[PDB]
Amino acid sequence: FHKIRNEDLIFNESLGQGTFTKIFKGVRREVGDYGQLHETEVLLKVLDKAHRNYSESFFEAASMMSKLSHKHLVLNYGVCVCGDENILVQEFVKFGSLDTYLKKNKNCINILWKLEVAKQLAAAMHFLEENTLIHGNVCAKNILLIREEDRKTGNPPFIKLSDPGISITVLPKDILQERIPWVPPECIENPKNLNLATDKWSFGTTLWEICSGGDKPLSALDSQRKLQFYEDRHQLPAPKAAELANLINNCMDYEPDHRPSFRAIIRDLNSL
Ligand SMILES: N#Cc1ccc(Nc2nc(N)n(C(=O)Nc3ccc(OCC(=O)O)cc3)n2)cc1
Repeated sequence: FHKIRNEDLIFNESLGQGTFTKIFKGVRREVGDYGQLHETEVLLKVLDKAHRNYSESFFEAASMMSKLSHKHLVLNYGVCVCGDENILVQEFVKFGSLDTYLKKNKNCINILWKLEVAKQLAAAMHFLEENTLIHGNVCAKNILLIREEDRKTGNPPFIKLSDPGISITVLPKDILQERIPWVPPECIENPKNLNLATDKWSFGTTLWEICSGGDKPLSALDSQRKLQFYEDRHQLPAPKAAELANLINNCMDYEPDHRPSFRAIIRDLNSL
């Protein structure tokens, strides 16, 4: 990771929080192509001082994904360690997380839009699967909308997948249980069961989010009832747009080894 000086970064408005992170819009001053001076909008992710023990996990996940390059994976510019804080410096995506966008535009998004987004997400996961890289935190919040659909241009929306954040192999059990049903049942049984099959399950949950206008599945259940959900082997109800219900339940298979490959997922998406 390129190290960026604190002096080249301006912190602007808070954009909220992630897991043990604060999120800010910012600006980075840089010498760009042809020696031209640039002021680039950037997305700053700050690992809170209180959770400094988690520093290594957050930056190792960002780092391993950034060693790959792909059109559906977010760009990291570097890190800023010059100070009291550990900061990831990331490209600023104009429209933000998908879950927020879905809620704000529920009445204006149709099935073709959702399919286009699901295909792009599967393409990114296929790429990661072929490179045997585990993301570990696939969710609508971690999907970024680069561009909206422009009916007058025929151009479709474009999304990117954000960095994994802290690994579920090191998170507290309370956060893990609260992340049901994105976290697979076998990772609740044992966080060290993190595997490629993990991302197949979370892809299904994310698909449910997309098909549900940005609702959070099982949000009415507290932590103990979310555990009970897995104990009794329940499946999510069919979302509003039910066309993807079968794919969702196929991905959310309690048997990790029976979950389909993303190649097969893409074939099924393409059959609609
Ligand atoms: N209003 C508004 C607005 C507009 C544009 C943006 N843009 C923007 N550009 C990037 N790169 N962004 C993110 O990476 N976001 C993000 C932050 C925290 C996350 O946490 C996951 C977890 O840690 O659990 C996950 C994703 N976001 C953001 C907000």
